[PDB]
Amino acid sequence: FDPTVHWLFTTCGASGPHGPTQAQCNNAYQNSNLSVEVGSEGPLKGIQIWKVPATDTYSISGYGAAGGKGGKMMRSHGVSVLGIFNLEKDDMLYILVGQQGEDACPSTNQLIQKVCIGENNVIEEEIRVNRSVHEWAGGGGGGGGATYVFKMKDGVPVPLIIAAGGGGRAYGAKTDTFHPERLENNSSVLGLNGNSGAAGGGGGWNDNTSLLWAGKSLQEGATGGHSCPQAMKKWGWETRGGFGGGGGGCSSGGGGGGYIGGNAASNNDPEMDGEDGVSFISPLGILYTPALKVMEGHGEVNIKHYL
Amino acid sequence: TVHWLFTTCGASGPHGPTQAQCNNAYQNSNLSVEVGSEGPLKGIQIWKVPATDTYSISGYGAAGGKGGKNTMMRSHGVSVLGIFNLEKDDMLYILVGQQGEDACPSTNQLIQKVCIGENNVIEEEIRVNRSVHEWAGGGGGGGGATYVFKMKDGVPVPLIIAAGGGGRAYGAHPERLENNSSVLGLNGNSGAAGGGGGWNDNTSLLWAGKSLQEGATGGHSCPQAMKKWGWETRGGFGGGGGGCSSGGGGGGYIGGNAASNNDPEMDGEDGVSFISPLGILYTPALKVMEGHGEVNIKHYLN
Repeated sequence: FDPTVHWLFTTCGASGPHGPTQAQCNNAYQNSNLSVEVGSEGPLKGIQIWKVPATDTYSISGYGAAGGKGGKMMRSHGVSVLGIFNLEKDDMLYILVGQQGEDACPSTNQLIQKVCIGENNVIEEEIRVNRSVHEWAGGGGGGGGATYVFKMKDGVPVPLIIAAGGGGRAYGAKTDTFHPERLENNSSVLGLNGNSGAAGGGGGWNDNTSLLWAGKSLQEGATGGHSCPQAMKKWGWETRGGFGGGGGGCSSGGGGGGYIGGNAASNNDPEMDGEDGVSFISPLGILYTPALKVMEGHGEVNIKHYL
Repeated sequence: TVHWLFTTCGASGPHGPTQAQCNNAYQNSNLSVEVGSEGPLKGIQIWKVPATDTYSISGYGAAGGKGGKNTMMRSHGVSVLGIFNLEKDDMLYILVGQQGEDACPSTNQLIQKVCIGENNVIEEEIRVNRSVHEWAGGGGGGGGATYVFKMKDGVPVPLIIAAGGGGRAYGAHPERLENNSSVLGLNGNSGAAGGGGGWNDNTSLLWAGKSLQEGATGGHSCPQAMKKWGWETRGGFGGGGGGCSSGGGGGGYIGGNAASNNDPEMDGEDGVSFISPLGILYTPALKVMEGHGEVNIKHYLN
């Protein structure tokens, strides 16, 4: 007679810059007590819509996704945030589970794969002569998507919890930089995308995204960024950001998704990782944890309430 | 995915757990500790580092006690998360802060009528006398801080200290973080309620929270509250100050101040937290913890 009722939301087996379909989630959640509606078009595509079963107090935990690895270190992991919220029966919650940023290696392109296995030194040769990489661009990991849980109020999205994604590692990342994690709780702070340079910044909560390599913001559908033009033209080395706003890689790493997306570097410096995104807890809820790093590649959401 | 979660082992109040309490609490877990049985290390959990690695050490201090109105939420303890390089077989010393005691409810029928609002003896004293001297009590105790430290050449060296919350006054602030050990980790001011204990001080007053190096016992309540009607509201283990009508201060690296007089509207202040320059601060200190404290240690993840 355990009174705990628990729902675990996953990516439904989806990966990469785009979220799951209704069919994928039905298969993933078959025979469980979890049923979602997955939008098919517009900015709600791949977002899982869940009907609150009873007026009660719920705990809502989110884990963002990890960033991708570079062509040469530990990936930057997503973070988790948990909050307590009072919901009313028949309320609709909107859940976006972040997906991992793409890794640079391995590759089905034989030339790129020789870079990956350490037999092709063309990038190291270019680096010996330049501050950035300009010709042989690529090899930075994509940013991870953030995980978002939100509701509608009078037709307006209201964020409840956002757990940021990790930034992608640069091609030639060799040390960790130990930048502190940020957690926001003031809805008057602008929830915008991070800086894009050669790699894409992470997507925020509500922005206008125009660049192909930038991660899109949540209210635009949170698609992961493409890679920089030169990586594509030279050898097709594309390292996309993850669904949930991850920025695409160049030789530098893409930014992670969040309430505010992580910044990417201004130039294509092969030692510059993307920054992790910024997490968020609504003042409507009670914060129960700081934003803590979590091991797994893709994100997840855990919801619970007690009979 | 492995981690080590230290709790109060089921202990509450001004005194830390026994070895038997931690053995019971940690049974069937991956955690084994030695708990001091006497001296300034009593109630402090000693843990051997299993492997040379970089670790994250997350400390959470305990919340303060409530006062005479349960609508007034308690002041939550502070979280402090750091990254540290540890060597196999190093010994860490872990004091998990305990919640400050609540004034209410009470087993005493007279005190319980005050708690429910059916006895106005304190309110009448406040009107007639403009201050509480006779019917003292009703303020919550301060919460204990959580302390993680090591010994170096026989001297304690602080790594992470996560402050406790001040107690609410009978008739009822940003997180502060220090990282320079030349700013001395002293107790907070005691008035009628006790100040929180700090890292290293000499505690004289019965109602003051003790400093960490004195054993971190929670303060007694103010003597008049004990004498008049036995309204004892003690600080939590980890340096919480005892309550009077005002609230006790929370433990910390520097203890939280209590008010100068027995003002029934004055909460105790939270303690000051600390992180050593031996570590890296992972995220800003943030008040989060509504009950007892805790410590979570795990292998570092980038």
